[PDB]
Amino acid sequence: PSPNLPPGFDFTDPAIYAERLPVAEFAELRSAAPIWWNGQDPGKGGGFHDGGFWAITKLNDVKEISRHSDVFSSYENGVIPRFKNDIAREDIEVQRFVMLNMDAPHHTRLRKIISRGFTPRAVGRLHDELQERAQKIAAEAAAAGSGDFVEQVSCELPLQAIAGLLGVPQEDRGKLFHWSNEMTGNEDPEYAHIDPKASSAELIGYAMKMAEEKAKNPADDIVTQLIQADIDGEKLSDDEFGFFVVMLAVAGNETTRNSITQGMMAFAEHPDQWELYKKVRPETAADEIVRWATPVTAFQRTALRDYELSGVQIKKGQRVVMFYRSANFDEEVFQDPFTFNILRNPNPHVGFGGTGAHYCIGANLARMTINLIFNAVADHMPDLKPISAPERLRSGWLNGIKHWQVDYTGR
Ligand code: HEM
Repeated sequence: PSPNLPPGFDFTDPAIYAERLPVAEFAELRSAAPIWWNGQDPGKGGGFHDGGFWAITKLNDVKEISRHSDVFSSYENGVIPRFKNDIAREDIEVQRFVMLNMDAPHHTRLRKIISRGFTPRAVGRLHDELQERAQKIAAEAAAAGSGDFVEQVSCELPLQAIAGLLGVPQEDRGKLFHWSNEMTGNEDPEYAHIDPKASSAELIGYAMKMAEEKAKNPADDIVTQLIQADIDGEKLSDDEFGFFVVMLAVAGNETTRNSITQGMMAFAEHPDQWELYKKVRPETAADEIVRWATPVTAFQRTALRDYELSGVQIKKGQRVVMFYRSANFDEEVFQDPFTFNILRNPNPHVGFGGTGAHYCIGANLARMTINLIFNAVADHMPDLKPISAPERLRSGWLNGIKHWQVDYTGR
C-alpha cells in the first residue's frame, strides 16, 4: 500500500520548508514505507539528475548508513541533498574540498588533524568567555523590551563560539560573521543576493592569511595546533585550513542558531517545560532542543555498491537521503517522541548525525553554546512571550527560522 502522500511529493522541496516541517508526511513513511523511493522529475532534483533518491526515515536505518561509510559515500555527490535546480555540477564537486564531503582515507587524515582543535580541553576553555557573552546577549535583548529573537538572542553566540575557537581578533569578527551568514540560505527570496561562492573565496583568503600569520607567532589556540606538523609531518596546509574555516561557518553557525530559536519556540509552546527549565536548568535540555529542532533536516550518501537495507535493495550509484527530522521522532526508539521533554535521558537523537566517521565534531561545543544561552535567557527574560509566528527559511535541507518577534518582557 503506497504511502498517502501527494503525487510528486519531494521531501527535499524547499517550498515545503519555507512554510512548515512535513511532520505528518514523515510519519506516513515511517508507518507505510520506511524506505521509500522519492522520485524527482527532470530538472527538479536540486542539482542532482539521477531520477530520485531513497528516503530514509527510520533512526536505525540512518545509523546503519552512517556506520557503513565504506558503502555509503559522502564524496561521490556530497552530503547536501538540495541546491538550486540549475546549479552546475562543478559547484557541487568543489564542495569535496571540505572534510564533510570526503571519504576515507582523505577524510581519516583530515579528521585526525582537526581533532586537535575539538579536544574536550580546547572546547571547555571557551566556557567562561562564552558564558559572559551569553549573559551580555540576553541582557541587551531584554533591555530592548521586544524584537527579533533570532537576531537578538540566537545569532551571536554560535558565531562567537567559532571566533573564540579560531582565535579571531575582535576587530575581524564582524567580517567573519558576515561571511558565515552568506554561506547558506541561498534559496530563500530574502537572501537571493548572497553569493556563497564569493563569500567562501574571501573566507579562504582571510583564513590562509591567518594561517601564515599564526605560523610566525604561535599561540595556544587551535590554529597553531592545526598547522604545526606532528611527528609524521601531519598538519593542515594553509588552504586546507581555509576549507576548514569555511566548513565551520557552514556547519556550526546557522545550525546552532536554529536550535536556539526553535528551542525557545518549544519552550513557548510547552510552558511547563519552561518552568521546569528555569527552576532546574537541566543540561539534558540541550539534546532535547537539538532533537526537537533537528537543524539539519537531512544529509545524503551515495551507494558505492549494491546494498540491502532493511529488506530494500539499494543499487550502486543511488542516493540515500537520511531524514534526521524523521528519525528523531521514530516511535520505535523514542518514548512519546512528540512530547518535548527536557529531561529525556538517554536521548539517542541523530540531530548530530548517526554515529560514524563523520559524526559532528562540534556536538559538545554546540551543546554548551545552547546550555549557556538558555541559562542567560532564563536569567534575564524568564517571562519572554512571542508576538507573531516565526518565519521559516526556504531550504531543502536546513530547518531554519529567519525571524521571530518576541516580547522579552511580560507585556
Ligand atoms: C545544533 C548544532 C549542530 C548540528 C545540528 C550539527 C549537525 C551536524 C551533522 C548532521 C553533521 C554530519 C554528521 C554525519 O554526516 O554523520 C555534522 C558534521 C560536522 N559538524 Fe556539526 N552540527 C552542529 C554544530 C556544529 C558546530 C558548532 C561545529 C563547529 C564549531 C560543527 C562542526 C562540524 C564538522 C566539522 C562536521 C564534519 C565532521 C566530519 O565530516 O567528519 N558542528 N554536524
